[PDB]
Amino acid sequence: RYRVEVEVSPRFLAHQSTPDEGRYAFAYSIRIQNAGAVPARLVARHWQITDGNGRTEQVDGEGVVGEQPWLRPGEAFHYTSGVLLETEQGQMQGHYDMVADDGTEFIAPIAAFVLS
Repeated sequence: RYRVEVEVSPRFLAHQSTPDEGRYAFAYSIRIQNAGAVPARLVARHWQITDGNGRTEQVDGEGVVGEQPWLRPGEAFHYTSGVLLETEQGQMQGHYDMVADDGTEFIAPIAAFVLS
C-alpha cells in the first residue's frame, strides 16, 4: 500500500559554471511518482551528498522547495533544482520523508547517480 519511485537526471552546466576556478555547477530535475495504494505527500527531505574525497554534506529542509505536494496514487510531481559542487565529479544519494493519509510514516529512498 506504500510505494513511491523518484527519478533524477543531472546535467553539466558549462555555460553557467567555471570549473577553472573550482566552481562546478550541476542542475538536476526531480520526478516524484506515487506507486502506493493510498495517497501520500512529501513533508521532509534530506540529501546525503558525498564527494570523491569522502567528505559528505547533509542538508535538511521541508517537503520539497518549500511545498508539501499531495501525490495521489498514479499521479507524479516534478520540479527543477540547482546545486553547486567543488569538483567536476561526485556521487549523491538521498531519501524523501513521506506520509500516507492514514498517518503511516515512511521514507522514499532516492537512487544514487554520479556526476561527470
